[PDB]
Amino acid sequence: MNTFGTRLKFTSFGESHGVAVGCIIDGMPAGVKFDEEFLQNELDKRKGDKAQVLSGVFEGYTTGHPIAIVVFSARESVARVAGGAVAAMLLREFDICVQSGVFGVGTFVSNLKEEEFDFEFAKKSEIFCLDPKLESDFKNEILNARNSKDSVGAAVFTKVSGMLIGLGEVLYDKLDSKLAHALMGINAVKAVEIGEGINASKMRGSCNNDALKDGKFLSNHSGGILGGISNGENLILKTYFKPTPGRHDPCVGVRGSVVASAMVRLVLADCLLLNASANLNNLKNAYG
Amino acid sequence: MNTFGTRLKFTSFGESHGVAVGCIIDGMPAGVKFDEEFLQNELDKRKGDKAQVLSGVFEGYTTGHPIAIVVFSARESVARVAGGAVAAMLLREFDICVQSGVFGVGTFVSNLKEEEFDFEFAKKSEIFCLDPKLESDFKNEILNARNSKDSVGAAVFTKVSGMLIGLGEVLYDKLDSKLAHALMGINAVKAVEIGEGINASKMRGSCNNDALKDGKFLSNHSGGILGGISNGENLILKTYFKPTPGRHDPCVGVRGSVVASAMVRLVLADCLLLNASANLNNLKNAYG
Amino acid sequence: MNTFGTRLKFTSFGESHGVAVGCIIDGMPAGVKFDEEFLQNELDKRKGDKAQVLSGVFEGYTTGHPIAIVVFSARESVARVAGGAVAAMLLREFDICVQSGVFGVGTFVSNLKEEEFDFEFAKKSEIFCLDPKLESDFKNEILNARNSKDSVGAAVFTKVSGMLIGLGEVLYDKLDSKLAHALMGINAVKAVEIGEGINASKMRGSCNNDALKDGKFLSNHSGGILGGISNGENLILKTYFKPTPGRHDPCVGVRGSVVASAMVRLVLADCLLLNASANLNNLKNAYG
Amino acid sequence: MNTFGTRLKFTSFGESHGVAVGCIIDGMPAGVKFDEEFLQNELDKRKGDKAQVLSGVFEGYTTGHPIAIVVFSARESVARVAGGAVAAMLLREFDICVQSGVFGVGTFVSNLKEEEFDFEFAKKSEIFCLDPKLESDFKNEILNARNSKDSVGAAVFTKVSGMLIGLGEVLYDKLDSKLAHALMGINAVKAVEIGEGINASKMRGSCNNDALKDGKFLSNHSGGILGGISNGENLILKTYFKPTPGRHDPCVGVRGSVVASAMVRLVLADCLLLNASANLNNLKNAYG
Repeated sequence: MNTFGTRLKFTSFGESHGVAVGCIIDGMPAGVKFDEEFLQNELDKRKGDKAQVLSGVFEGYTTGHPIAIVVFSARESVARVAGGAVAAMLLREFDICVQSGVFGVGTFVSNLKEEEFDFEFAKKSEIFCLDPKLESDFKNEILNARNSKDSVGAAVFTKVSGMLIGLGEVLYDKLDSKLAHALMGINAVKAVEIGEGINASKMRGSCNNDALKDGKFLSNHSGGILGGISNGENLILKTYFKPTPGRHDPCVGVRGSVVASAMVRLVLADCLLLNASANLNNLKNAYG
Repeated sequence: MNTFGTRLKFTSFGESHGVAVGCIIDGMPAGVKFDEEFLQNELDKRKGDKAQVLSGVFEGYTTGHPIAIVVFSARESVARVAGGAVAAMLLREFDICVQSGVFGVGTFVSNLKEEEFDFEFAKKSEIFCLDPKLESDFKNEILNARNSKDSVGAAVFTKVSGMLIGLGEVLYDKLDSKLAHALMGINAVKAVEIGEGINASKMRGSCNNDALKDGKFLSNHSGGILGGISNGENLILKTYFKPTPGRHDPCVGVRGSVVASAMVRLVLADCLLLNASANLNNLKNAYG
Repeated sequence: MNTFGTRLKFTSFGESHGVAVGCIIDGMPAGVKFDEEFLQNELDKRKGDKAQVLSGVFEGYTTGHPIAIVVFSARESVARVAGGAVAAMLLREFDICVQSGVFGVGTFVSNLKEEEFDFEFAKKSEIFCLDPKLESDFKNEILNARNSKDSVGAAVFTKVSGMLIGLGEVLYDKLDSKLAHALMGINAVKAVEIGEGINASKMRGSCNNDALKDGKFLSNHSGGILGGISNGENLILKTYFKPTPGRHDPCVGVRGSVVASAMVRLVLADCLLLNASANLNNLKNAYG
Repeated sequence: MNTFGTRLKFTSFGESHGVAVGCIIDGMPAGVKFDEEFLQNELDKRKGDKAQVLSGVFEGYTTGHPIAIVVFSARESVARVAGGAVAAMLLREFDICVQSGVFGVGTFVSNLKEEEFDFEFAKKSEIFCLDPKLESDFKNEILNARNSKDSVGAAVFTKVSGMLIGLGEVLYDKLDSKLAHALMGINAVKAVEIGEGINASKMRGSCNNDALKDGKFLSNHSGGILGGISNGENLILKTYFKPTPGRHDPCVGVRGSVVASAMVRLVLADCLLLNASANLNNLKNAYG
């Protein structure tokens, strides 16, 4: 299957000889400011090949029809990114921001606070480092791994802000499930964490519990998901990449962070449409 | 959505007042020895309410039609187990065995080898302990957490043996994806690992690489999945449960281990059918 | 597969011994006046066994969760009706009305105008006759077919009024497609017509063309669908039943008309939800 | 949605400016003699632009991966044909043949027997005529309709031979349903018949009943489908096209016959894969 998503179906098709890859995003609502720049830029982040929008858009706005795109087994990575880009366009309309970066490389793992990683620094970093104190070690560790004609794993951090509430189809299409599915699906990924993650297993209810009783939530141990639906809080997702199975990629977890973003994008933009008609009020409003 | 799976769709429906829950397994091939005992027994493992097969079976064998079952928001847990039971029946026909147990409770986390946990001991344990040296600490930790009117997290280990090769639909329905989706979807789950897991991120290619060149695979760092498809090796899956949000459940990760099994069951029995027609030879054989 | 629909999934499960059948409607928006009477009444139309709503509703309104129902291979017919009933509840909120009746029995086929069949008479008729001038012939034809220990076919007419515009997912989930799929799927059905039907094949563009240029549409040859999406006009659907393969059913096309309604109901209530997020404006409105 | 099918998903993407269209066939089993000629020829039948296979094939055989193809809102018709072509390749391996032709144009409707239409003549006809006695009238009727700057409807006949038994997922994915859905979905289609069709409604059980008791079936009133699953007999499908809404197309039902074939192809090749794992025996055989 080369298609992904319930309502916002993403499909990537290959092309032997690797001349170019391509994706199809179906399900995008009409009337969306199509920033073909933000698209082209995102594609430059991975392994950093121009994207050519074939349809679904006219006069700078989405038509509401399938948006075909071609960029010059295939290397799906390129497609996953294009598609995610497009989905971020619908996410911006709701001020939902998804960003990721490398916080661990080899035996070097930043021991900072989740909401303490420097995304500003990440954007300007050649490796998307989130801890400026270890940015030199990651590079060295990677370079060392390269020259040695070897590879090294990496730990990615994906944070999502401006989260709405109720995103996620409870029971068998929960936001964490979908996220886990899209992230584990990424090449080289061998583990996925949401919030406290593995550590939540070693805690007690009295320490993991996130209460509010008043305004918003106090603590965010949950990672931004409760019962499989988003609670409004930021999204704390961690994707761990194994070492790639100078040339080749001594640390694919770097390029992988860019893909982990695209995937989390597609999912969220997918739940966003799925949860549209979850309320009769919404529905009447939808039909005037 | 209360339905799950591509070809082997599992569906659970609730019943207010909690009188009883129910599930529907559609997609099961006809002619399968229906061990209604193995079903009833599995249901006794969780929180340890009789299962009443409504259809899909006749004269001890599956008819090939939807197998309705009723057991006395609902408590899906019971349903997920019934359904998984049924799927294990199809898995037995291929000698695929799925088993799980608790290896960590609170700050007590067994530091044994994956293929070293005692499943024999697990079966006889009231808490499915996989490390007999910590079985007393888990109990104590749980009891302590109970009396304190509090809860505690837990780390589950799911091992699958007799694995076939090629199970898993590459690209967007990979065996790890599906597994991650079904496991993260479980209540209280906040992390999922496959094989080396988070640790693979701190390794180097030269240490994670699983080679063979001759007979089977040497090392099993991959956890039994490569490229999203099973490679034959056992399945190393780890599900981390957070503390439940004497009465109540001071450690739902115990009951959760029973569910983590059912879910991994449904998935595997699902890929098993999906990968049926992946080869023209198979197909001709299928149609004589 | 016992599930039906894209967003509004209908699922019917059987029960050997025919003690009772059951259905599950998942996807229904929360906050919908649940008229359990209209449900119970519709069930009395077919072959004219009480319906017991198990969930999805609380205090007279839909919760937004799967609505389980049980009524006392199975006889799906009963389920299809229950499910359709529930879907009509969501359709009423938009004043979409779906009604059907028998207009042909055996060699007796009413030659009246589409928008001329008497639905008022149909409701009061024991056979849902739409042409009061042939109501005696249908009965006789049926009775004759009964006593003869034989069966007879029938032609059903389903009209849908208060149609919204844009219902239907263009390309491969068009409103006519879905309708054709749900109707042909009905037992005994061997033909399906939309509007002019077979006759449109013998016409010329200059006679089939439905223009407007001003207010609404002039003629309704299209049957209420253009390009696979509804245009606002009424829906003209015709389902032809073959003779059943005193006892037994000498003319199942009568009971079948009741089912043809339920099915057209499910579909429309399904496109209604699918077309919710087709517009960014709608979406923003949906999320306030 | 631009994707079609349960297991054999067909997807067509457009390209503004109409430079070219494209389709993706995912789900095709590996190891299938890819006759890129039969593909290119079929494309020449519609409106009678070279097809360029992008992937899914290597060394003349299908790899088992998505088969991308590009041919120079879009005009889906071209894509539907390419895709159907590919599916016929899998159908040939089971000697399932699907052929269609025009049997009615305007007020001229061949009154021959179903199994009496000349397909040999059809192949050589510029309009796929199935009744050589009316081939001059259809042409004239079409020409007349052209010069008049008008259009005319048409009646298509699709026959499928070498039918296997059991093709079709009972309940909500029956072979007739799928067929009705794929055919009604075609542009200009307003009616669909299976076997006796509308006429079966005017018959009596004693005349429609198809018995055997010995070898194969005696009569074929059913059209080759019973209970929603194929019974082995040929497939009798009729698709009625309305008049197109010298230039333009005065009778799109001609080109439409070529598409009605492709669609019936995709469906059958889809049920063929779906019904693979319907039997445990088949399954064991599939896995050796």
